Amino acid sequence: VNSFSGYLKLTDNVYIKNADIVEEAKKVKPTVVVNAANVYLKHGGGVAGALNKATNNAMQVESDDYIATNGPLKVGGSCVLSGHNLAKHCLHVVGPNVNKGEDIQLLKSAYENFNQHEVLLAPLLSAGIFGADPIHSLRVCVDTVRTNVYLAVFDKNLYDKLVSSFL
Ligand SMILES: O=C1CC[C@@H](c2cccs2)N1Nc1ncnc2[nH]cc(I)c12
Repeated sequence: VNSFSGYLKLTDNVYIKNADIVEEAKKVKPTVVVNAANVYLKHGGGVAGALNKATNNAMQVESDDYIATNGPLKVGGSCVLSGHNLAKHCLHVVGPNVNKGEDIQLLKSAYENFNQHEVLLAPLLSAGIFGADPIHSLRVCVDTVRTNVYLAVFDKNLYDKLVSSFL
């Protein structure tokens, strides 16, 4: 039993909810919140901009030190950093950004990072300003993640379409 509330169960291990991931993280304080990161960990907009804002820019400060030491992530890759006031840990995962021409096949590799964590609160990777089809992203998530994932979908209209169209 865990503290997530109000989720629709899609499969044995995948759950979904219309919610703001920032507000969901602040309420649940999960072990892992997933960020929709880019390879430079520049958290300017979308989910990343919102999560970083909620940490009062501490996420960005930590991230800049990480990049200075380690260099950029790979598309499809991830790193574990602090969750600050939102979670114990933040798993920064880089899905392909279609608006940059990145290969959508890398979306499966991105979701594979979730399997290193027993339970996660997460957005749909590569959705929103990353330009991929959120219905497809949900399909890849369900077919790739085997650990327990709680998906937060900010847009109510999108959430209803994802549920209604889910096979
Ligand atoms: O609703 C969706 C569907 C795809 C995804 C993205 C689209 C472009 C970049 S990410 N998204 N965003 C969010 N999901 C949950 N909480 C959130 N808080 C702030 C935001 I913005 C946000």
